[PDB]
Amino acid sequence: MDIDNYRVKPGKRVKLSDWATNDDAGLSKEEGQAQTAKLAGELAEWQERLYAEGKQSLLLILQARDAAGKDGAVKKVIGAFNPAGVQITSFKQPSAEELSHDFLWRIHQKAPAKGYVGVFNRSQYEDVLVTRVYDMIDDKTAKRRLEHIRHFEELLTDNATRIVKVYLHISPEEQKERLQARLDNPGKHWKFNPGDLKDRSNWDKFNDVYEDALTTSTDDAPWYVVPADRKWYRDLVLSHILLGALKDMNPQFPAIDYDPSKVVIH
Amino acid sequence: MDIDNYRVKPGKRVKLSDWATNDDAGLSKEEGQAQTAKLAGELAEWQERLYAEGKQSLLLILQARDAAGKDGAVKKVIGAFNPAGVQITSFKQPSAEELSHDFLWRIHQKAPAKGYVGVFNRSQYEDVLVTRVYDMIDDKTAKRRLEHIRHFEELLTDNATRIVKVYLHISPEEQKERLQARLDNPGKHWKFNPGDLKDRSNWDKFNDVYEDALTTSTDDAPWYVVPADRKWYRDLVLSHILLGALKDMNPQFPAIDYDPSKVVIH
Ligand SMILES: Nc1ncnc2c1ncn2[C@@H]1O[C@H](COP(=O)(O)OP(=O)(O)OP(=O)(O)O)[C@@H](O)[C@H]1O
Ligand SMILES: Nc1ncnc2c1ncn2[C@@H]1O[C@H](COP(=O)(O)OP(=O)(O)OP(=O)(O)O)[C@@H](O)[C@H]1O
Ligand SMILES: Nc1ncnc2c1ncn2[C@@H]1O[C@H](COP(=O)(O)OP(=O)(O)OP(=O)(O)O)[C@@H](O)[C@H]1O
Ligand SMILES: Nc1ncnc2c1ncn2[C@@H]1O[C@H](COP(=O)(O)OP(=O)(O)OP(=O)(O)O)[C@@H](O)[C@H]1O
Ligand SMILES: Nc1ncnc2c1ncn2[C@@H]1O[C@H](COP(=O)(O)OP(=O)(O)O)[C@@H](O)[C@H]1O
Ligand SMILES: [Mg+2]
Ligand SMILES: [Mg+2]
Repeated sequence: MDIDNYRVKPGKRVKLSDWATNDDAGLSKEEGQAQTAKLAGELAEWQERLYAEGKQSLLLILQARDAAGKDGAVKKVIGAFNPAGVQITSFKQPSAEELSHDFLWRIHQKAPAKGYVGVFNRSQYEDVLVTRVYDMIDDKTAKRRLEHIRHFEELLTDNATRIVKVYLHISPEEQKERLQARLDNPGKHWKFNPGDLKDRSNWDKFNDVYEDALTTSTDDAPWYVVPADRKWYRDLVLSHILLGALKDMNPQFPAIDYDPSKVVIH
Repeated sequence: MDIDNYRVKPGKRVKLSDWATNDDAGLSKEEGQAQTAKLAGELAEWQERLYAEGKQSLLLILQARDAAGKDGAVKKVIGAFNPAGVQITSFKQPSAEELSHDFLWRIHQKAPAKGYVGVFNRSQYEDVLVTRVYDMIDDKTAKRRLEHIRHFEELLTDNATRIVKVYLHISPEEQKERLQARLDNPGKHWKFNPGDLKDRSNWDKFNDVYEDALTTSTDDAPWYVVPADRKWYRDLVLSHILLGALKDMNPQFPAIDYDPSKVVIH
């Protein structure tokens, strides 16, 4: 498996219909789940080093259509970290107070502190996604917002916040099956809403604006297009992406001023 | 396994030396962990109902000496919940801004919203624990702070915030072994701190101030004294305490405004 094949290279426009939704890297589900469990132990150790060092941060941004696995990826993969070192924000419809500020005001508030992992389940990119499809903003505004988003990510990068953006890529048939499973389950009815159907009738428009959003992929702030039809494969790929980032960040335990083997506990 | 025997009944003062630190209810680690795994599924389901209902909240407060298992309890038990529905705060030494306010200002800010589980890893009780042992405040101030804490918990209860306070109870010998394991393990040296030895020399003074703090136990805002020398037993007992609270709160899925069998997904 080469996860760099899922990275959007800078300057290369994405045509999503040419990107796989259903990869398995030749692995069975059981092999994939076992590898994910092993990576979870490494994710925990590297995140503990990140916290103890207190010099850098990691920001994971998740965007995806409804039912494409944002909630599941956070549970399964972000669940590998110590929850004391993680701040997860699920960005919903802007409140009245948030709308009275610039669109990055509420986003910047949640940028992670030194030593922490930040996770945006939805993010600044919502302001150039649904808002474009339903004509809440026009193209001129959307282009300007994408520029402001690039500048914001450059600001965080220079603050030693390592940025990873992940689009979970599922097929329309797979989304239909997952949405049907919500309708069928009385304990999941509360998660099906009329907007689900409206967004499906705008599937191709959403492709267009997601492909515009993916143009912010840079070497410092990459987008990944993760094939997510197989939930276990989504979790495996995301685990690799996050572990590669942490290993590259290479946090170190701080120096200590004593010899641990000589400490006497009474 | 009668969890209510660990509850501090109102007005019944605790003498911690008479409470066991190392119960196992006749279970092994394998047996206890299998029960905890089955309770985790039930915790996830009841927390999803709490969130979907959006009317009530759950607040878990943890206090314990260093190495007594706050971090582990949060990972193992709170990890059963969907992290999208949980807010964990690890309260550290008050900042200059926090000290310029009353002691409950920073605590009140983190009280949970409707639909959420809040976890205070340390809490308002720190202001009547370490502060008393080292004479940062006197008895008169400490008694007044305990009254304000009582009043604060009453305010949250009346807001349908279900309060559970948990003291993790370990023996001095157990703490010594766990601290030694930090000294012995290169990946854990960073968690050994000079305060560890100073507080041990003040073990009995801390018993006194914890027993005073435990007097805020009420039917509405109970303290539990959990035998925590066995880490798996700590997790089993805490799982029961939280599941009992959620089942009693009895959150209901909300009514929906459509017929799921009549929805047609194209
Ligand atoms: N800046 C924004 N402008 C408009 N809508 C936004 C913005 N940020 C988030 N939203 C919307 O808020 C809603 C949150 O809905 P909810 O928490 O119920 O999840 P959801 O419907 O399952 O979302 P998703 O479609 O991403 O899976 C989503 O429809 C999302 O598109
Ligand atoms: N158990 C839960 N506790 C708290 N919030 C939850 C829970 N289940 C779902 N939610 C929230 O309800 C909304 C709808 O859930 P949904 O399953 O669509 O999640 P999601 O994060 O949008 O993922 P997906 O990409 O699969 O749609 C989201 O805002 C999610 O955060
Ligand atoms: N209100 C408060 N006043 C003074 N000290 C406080 C207060 N709240 C928290 N603290 C202290 O902040 C410190 C946080 O330290 P740290 O995060 O390293 O954890 P720790 O040393 O493992 O804590 P613990 O002894 O609770 O296990 C603790 O020593 C705690 O007692
Ligand atoms: N992997 C981690 N990521 C983030 N914060 C961590 C991590 N490990 C420990 N911490 C924090 O560092 C401090 C010391 O850790 P420690 O293991 O003593 O935890 P704790 O919550 O105090 O538990 P205990 O009751 O066992 O002392 C605490 O503030 C803890 O929350
Ligand atoms: N698990 C326990 N371990 C040790 N002592 C306890 C425990 N539970 C209660 N006690 C002590 O026993 C005495 C009476 O407790 P109480 O809560 O009235 O018992 P119950 O309600 O079960 O009859 C008090 O001194 C109390 O501190
Ligand atoms: Mg969704
Ligand atoms: Mg500690």
